[PDB]
Amino acid sequence: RFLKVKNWETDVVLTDTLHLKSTLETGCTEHICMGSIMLPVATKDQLFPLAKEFLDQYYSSIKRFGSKAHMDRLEEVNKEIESTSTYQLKDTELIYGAKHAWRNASRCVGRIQWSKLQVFDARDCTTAHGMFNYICNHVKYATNKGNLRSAITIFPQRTDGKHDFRVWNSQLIRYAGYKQPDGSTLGDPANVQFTEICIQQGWKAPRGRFDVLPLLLQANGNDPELFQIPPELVLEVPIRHPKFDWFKDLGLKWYGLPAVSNMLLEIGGLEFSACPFSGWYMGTEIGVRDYCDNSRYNILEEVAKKMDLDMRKTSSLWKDQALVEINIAVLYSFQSDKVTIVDHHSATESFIKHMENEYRCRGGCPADWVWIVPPMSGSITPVFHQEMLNYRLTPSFEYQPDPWNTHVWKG
Amino acid sequence: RFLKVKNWETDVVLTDTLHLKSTLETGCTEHICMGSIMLPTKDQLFPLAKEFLDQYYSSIKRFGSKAHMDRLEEVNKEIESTSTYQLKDTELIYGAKHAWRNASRCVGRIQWSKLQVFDARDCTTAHGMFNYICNHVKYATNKGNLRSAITIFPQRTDGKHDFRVWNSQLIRYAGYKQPDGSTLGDPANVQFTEICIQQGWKAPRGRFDVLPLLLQANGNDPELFQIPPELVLEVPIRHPKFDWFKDLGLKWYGLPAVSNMLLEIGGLEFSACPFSGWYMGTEIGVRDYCDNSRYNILEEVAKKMDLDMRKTSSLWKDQALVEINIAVLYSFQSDKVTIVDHHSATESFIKHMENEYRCRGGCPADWVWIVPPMSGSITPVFHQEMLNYRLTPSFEYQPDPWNTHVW
Ligand code: HEM
Ligand code: HEM
Ligand SMILES: Cc1cc(N)nc(C[C@@H]2CNC[C@@H]2NCCNCCc2cccc(F)c2)c1
Ligand SMILES: Cc1cc(N)nc(C[C@@H]2CNC[C@@H]2NCCNCCc2cccc(F)c2)c1
Ligand SMILES: C[C@H](O)[C@H](O)[C@H]1CNc2nc(N)[nH]c(=O)c2N1
Ligand SMILES: C[C@H](O)[C@H](O)[C@H]1CNc2nc(N)[nH]c(=O)c2N1
Ligand SMILES: [Zn+2]
Repeated sequence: RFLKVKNWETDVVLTDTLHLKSTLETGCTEHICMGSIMLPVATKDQLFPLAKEFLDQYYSSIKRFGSKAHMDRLEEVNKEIESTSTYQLKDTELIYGAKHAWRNASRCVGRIQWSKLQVFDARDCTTAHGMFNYICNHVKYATNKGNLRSAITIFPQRTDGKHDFRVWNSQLIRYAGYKQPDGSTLGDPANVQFTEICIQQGWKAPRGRFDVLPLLLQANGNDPELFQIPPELVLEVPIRHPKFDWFKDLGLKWYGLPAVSNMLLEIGGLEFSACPFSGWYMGTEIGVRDYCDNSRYNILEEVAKKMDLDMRKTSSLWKDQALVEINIAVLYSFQSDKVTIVDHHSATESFIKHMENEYRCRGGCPADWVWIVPPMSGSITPVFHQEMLNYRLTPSFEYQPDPWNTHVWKG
Repeated sequence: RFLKVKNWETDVVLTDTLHLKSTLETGCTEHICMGSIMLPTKDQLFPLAKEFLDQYYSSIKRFGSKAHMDRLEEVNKEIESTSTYQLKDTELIYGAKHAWRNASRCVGRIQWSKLQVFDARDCTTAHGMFNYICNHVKYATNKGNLRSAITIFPQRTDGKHDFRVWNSQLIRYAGYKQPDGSTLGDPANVQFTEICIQQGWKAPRGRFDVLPLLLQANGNDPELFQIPPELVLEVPIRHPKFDWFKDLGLKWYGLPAVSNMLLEIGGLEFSACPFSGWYMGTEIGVRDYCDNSRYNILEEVAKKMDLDMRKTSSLWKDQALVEINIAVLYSFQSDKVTIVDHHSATESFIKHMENEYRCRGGCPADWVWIVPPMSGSITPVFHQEMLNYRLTPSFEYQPDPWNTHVW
């Protein structure tokens, strides 16, 4: 079976065969498409086949499929599963696995970079304090004084599911949110609930608009513990506009390191429930989503007021006007401070090249159009006109529910 | 069975039950999602007819009544004896309004029940098709106070007697390949424009040349017709602040009128069914003007605005884009020609979805198409989960006839 995808701007047609290697379900059926739905303990029985598929992939990629090394490794994993109901990855398999989970991440526009990924093996970690230290080192390494470097830190795998390592923060660096009694919110409304948990756990809240949250870390299924990231490690950028001098007076800033900490990395059947990873920002993540979502900092009106736009009718496109200026400001501010950032035009152009390379070398590239197309100026980016096929490959990153919903409190 | 859709901005959760009444295949499977692919007998006909008549009689609260059963027998008999059947006028109007209501890619469906239907099933020639189409254009345009309309020509028979409009829309601009290699006018219509000349259209060879109609009646070779210019309402494009904008020499037509789709009602196939409503501003300002394979005017507008065109990160493309779209909306509004902006259209669609969930049990919607091609996440549709599924009656895309036909 072959499937074709077309670019409607260029007429370049591509052929997908990689999707034949897919096993997991998308959420779609022959009768319903779920492409815009955000969210559409294992047995030996299921485990050895998952390990095998993975190691066959790995040995093919080093071009030792069917080698003595390959066969000895399968036998050795089989024996470890038999004896212990699980197994441990070699360092090389871990590195390969984490890189491929990124390569396979269909919602990620940044995947041209997939093979340059610094992997930090934290599988010897045992306590929350140890987690905190590994996470500090990740942040310092990744930040690299503004010359951002991609990285991931991988804590011990799931065992019985009663002993999970988790980072309770959804990203390593995020700002507190405080719901006021009048119903307004100070800071980031997305973090209100997490901020409340932090506070209950003992965090002393500065109660400002941009307070960096503490880390909340759970080792070995234990109750999570609070740590403050040293401020000298948190790189931040004050937001100003190249032409509008009143922009700085809005008091906006943002952190330089986007570092997703709430996902589950699955490799050869093993589940890494704490695997924080980081890259660098595409500008629209901050300037469109974080600043301009109604449910977030919501600065559109205030910026439009200062621009003296006609705010009486939507058809003045005052929201669209303010939006571009804010995104100009974010790119200008990061660039002037020499902090790595990518605009949506450049990032999408690179993804198209990545995607075409992947069809040629790999036989495909799973991609989720709904997520890949930027949240402003969609159709003036090349990805808008690119047909894409979405399917699920492993190794993979997966969403997990927030731990406060699942955690058994020990006290 | 029951499926939920969440709005991530408002937290509102809706339950879909309408999808269980779905019949056609989406293109997706459990292993692969094809949500972004643009194109993913007597025995066959009676269940189709029955499925349709059951829903029709249910809608007028006469399900299982004598009139219902009688009609189902009359349609059975007609199929058994003729190999097809004929819709009552009431059924035709119901079917058309519902094909629009079921159109998952259409953001403007809040309007679905206000559709003027022109029954052209008595038409026999291309000259007659031209008359029907002229009347549709004049009725729909209404001197700028646009009204939604569809004109329905005779249904498919044995297949070699199809009625077809060859144009993809009733009103579009010519495209010509030029001596230097570049393109004059609309590059999307270069192929169609050459066929017009091939069949003998004397092309004025300008930028905004309204194309002639090419009409295929009863399976015959198509014929050329120029729409009376006085029936084609056009809008000169100016900017409310930029004096220089008028000087780019831009105009667009007021009436968007899709003419290449197939209407399917109760298993009957209406291959020529041009319909029209009114524009959302981004269709013109983002897609027609700014697509690279289209009029591609971003480069020139950014120049007039003396923006920094050195780096993509200056967002010069984005700044120009907004101003262009301000201009489209301004020109239409100043000339009293119906238009809707993307903010207003998407707000209305959310309101429609919620009406449809509560009144019908769902609303099929294709997020990829409903989200505007600019400013996506500042419109409410961006944050709205949608379920896409295929209900009949429906509109379906059909391939260009100049591949199918033999002269
Ligand atoms: C190197 C710079 C990178 C850029 C510019 C980039 C860009 C993006 C963007 C724009 C998204 C959509 C995210 C959103 O809108 O919330 C995304 C999603 C995602 N990225 Fe990348 N990314 C980068 C690096 C990485 C790395 C290093 C990994 C892991 C090794 C990764 C894995 C993922 C995953 C798993 C998602 C889906 C997130 C979710 O479901 O919430 N990305 N990326
Ligand atoms: C009254 C105002 C209307 C508005 C604002 C509107 C808006 C839109 C928009 C923005 C699209 C996306 C298609 C594109 O971007 O090319 C669309 C598609 C569509 N519309 Fe509506 N529409 C209106 C009336 C109608 C009517 C009267 C019908 C049929 C009776 C209709 C049926 C469809 C269909 C079948 C599509 C998908 C087209 C395709 O596959 O190329 N629309 N509409
Ligand atoms: C419900 C749900 C499901 C899901 N899969 N996900 C979410 C997080 C949402 C996705 N969209 C906004 C928020 N995500 C927040 C930040 N995502 C940054 C991705 C990124 C960028 C650059 C470098 C990197 F390493 C990583 C929620
Ligand atoms: C390949 C293919 C498939 C398909 N289904 N379709 C197409 C036409 C493309 C889609 N999108 C841009 C262009 N269609 C151009 C304009 N479509 C107008 C929709 C509309 C608006 C207001 C009132 C109406 F009555 C109708 C191509
Ligand atoms: C409902 C819809 O799927 C949801 O709003 C999605 C749309 N596209 C997205 N795309 C990205 N990159 N990030 C997101 O959070 C979303 N949200
Ligand atoms: C490849 C992709 O499906 C294609 O470019 C789509 C994207 N969304 C669209 N949305 C609308 N309304 N109209 C279109 O023509 C398209 N084109
Ligand atoms: Zn799908």
